[PDB]
Amino acid sequence: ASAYQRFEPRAYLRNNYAPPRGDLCNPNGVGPWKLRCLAQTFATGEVSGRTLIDIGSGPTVYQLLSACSHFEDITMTDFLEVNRQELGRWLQEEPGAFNWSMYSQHACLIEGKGECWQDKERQLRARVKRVLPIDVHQPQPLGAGSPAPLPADALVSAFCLEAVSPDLASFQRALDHITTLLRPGGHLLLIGALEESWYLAGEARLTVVPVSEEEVREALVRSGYKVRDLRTYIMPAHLQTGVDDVKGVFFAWAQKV
Amino acid sequence: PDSAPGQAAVASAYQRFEPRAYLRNNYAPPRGDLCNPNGVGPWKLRCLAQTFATGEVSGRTLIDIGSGPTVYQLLSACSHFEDITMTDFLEVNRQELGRWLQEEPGAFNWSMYSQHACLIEGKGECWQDKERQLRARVKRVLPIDVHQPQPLGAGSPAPLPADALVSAFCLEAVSPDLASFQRALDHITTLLRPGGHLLLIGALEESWYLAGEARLTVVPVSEEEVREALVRSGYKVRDLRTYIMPAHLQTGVDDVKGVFFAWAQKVG
Ligand SMILES: Nc1ncnc2c1ncn2[C@@H]1O[C@H](CSCC[C@H](N)C(=O)O)[C@@H](O)[C@H]1O
Ligand SMILES: Nc1ncnc2c1ncn2[C@@H]1O[C@H](CSCC[C@H](N)C(=O)O)[C@@H](O)[C@H]1O
Ligand SMILES: Cn1c(N)nc2ccccc21
Ligand SMILES: Cn1c(N)nc2ccccc21
Repeated sequence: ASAYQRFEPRAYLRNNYAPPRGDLCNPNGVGPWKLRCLAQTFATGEVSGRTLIDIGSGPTVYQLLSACSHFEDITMTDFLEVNRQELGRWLQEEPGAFNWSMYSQHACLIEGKGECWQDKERQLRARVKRVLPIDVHQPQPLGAGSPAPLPADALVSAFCLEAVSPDLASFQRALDHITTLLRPGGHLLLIGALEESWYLAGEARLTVVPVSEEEVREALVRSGYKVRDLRTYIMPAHLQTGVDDVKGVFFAWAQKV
Repeated sequence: PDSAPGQAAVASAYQRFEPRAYLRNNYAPPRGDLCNPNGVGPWKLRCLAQTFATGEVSGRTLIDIGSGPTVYQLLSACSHFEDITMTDFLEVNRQELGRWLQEEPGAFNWSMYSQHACLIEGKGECWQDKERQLRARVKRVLPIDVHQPQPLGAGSPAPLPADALVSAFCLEAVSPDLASFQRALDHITTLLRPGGHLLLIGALEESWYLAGEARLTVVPVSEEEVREALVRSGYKVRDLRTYIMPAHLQTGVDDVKGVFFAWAQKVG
């Protein structure tokens, strides 16, 4: 964890959400694939309710772009103060906020409701009620007296669990911890890196547990979920850039039984 | 009657036309707000998109008539024509297009329109690709006077005859009266091949608009007058739609009551 104290949000954003990984023009790219997974899942109309919590949001909002129109109360979270501040800058439209508009545009494009990207962002900013500290290693990841409405009707989390866990076991426990935040019959949308061991965020060099699709499937099962959907994106050569060693990205739609 | 005087007044008035003021008056918010699906921006784009989506309007060459400083009218068209000719009476408008073509920062920003076109075309295209294709496909930007029997002049560079014509807010805005309008329509029709298509957008019952210092006269026309002119010019009218300007889009930049869209096909 101490490694995360060197984590630079801007370097992370630049490494993963600016070209080439952040060019959304190519439909075969990872950015479009992720947004498409999220969009399609919400378009089924089976993931719904009043409140949602995003786990380990970091400095990113793309993971909620499709979500925000299904949940009137959204709580975003991260372990790091610097990440929560970077979120603030975007949520409050403060100077030097990250430009997510390519992702907003592409989400509007994929969803196919003819919505302008500005309305999309407006709705996201309006529904994100609070940004809270979190530690998925604690049995109560949000603390004891959290301002967050619990239990949530739905969880989202992207690139967090594998990226903060030393090994499979710690990964499984983290999953158990966040699962307690979710109402029975509720939904989890989980995005993660496949077979990754490290990545860079400026001066920070972080350790990642290398996990497979079957390992992810089994963990979800062991945590008491029914796996509704589990998809893999194999990382093409051109998006393997020296900022990490990720091999693929997985998307899992799980329902707490 | 005699047309020269009226046409001379038009030419004179346009010497004060200010492209930036025009762009801001008509293509920046609220008229340029593409978020409201009931707004005039989305309606125009939809009309053009849907028309091209029939697949009935294709060919190799397209001529946009009186482009002015705008490109929105070509956003859906550019997927269907490899060779596009843009045109305008005013050099300053052609320069404005020059800026956009060169992708200069000082150029007007059409990205809201590009994105929206991509949104309704429903092909998952990013707006940067839409724009890159339009820039690639614009082969020339030429002077034009619709009041001349040969609007492009004698021996123009443009591929003639064209397979398709586009024209937005030009004819009525440069014609002193309906007779002049009809002649202008007759003139541009000589540029279209038999069997080719005209997509025409225009103001209904407009008599004036502002472009900075310039205040310009417009012949007020109705939908029925437009239909009859198209028939009179040798077209079969395939589609003619009317958009009624809502009060909140009537901003004192003009006295437009509505916008027409016409899809017409030249007989032959
Ligand atoms: N012990 C812990 N508990 C919960 N989140 C943690 C954590 N240690 C680090 N994090 C956060 O986990 C994130 C991994 S990076 C991914 C962030 C974002 N959700 C994405 O999709 O890009 C970082 O924001 C990091 O600060
Ligand atoms: N005699 C003439 N022949 C052809 N175009 C003319 C003309 N006199 C003025 N114009 C052009 O007619 C245009 C009307 S404004 C409309 C411009 C653009 N097509 C749009 O949709 O906004 C101006 O650009 C003006 O310069
Ligand atoms: C590992 N990883 C993170 N943390 N963000 C990403 C975006 C695209 C591809 C891989 C990514
Ligand atoms: C008359 N007119 C022009 N010339 N451009 C317009 C855009 C929207 C609505 C009306 C318009």
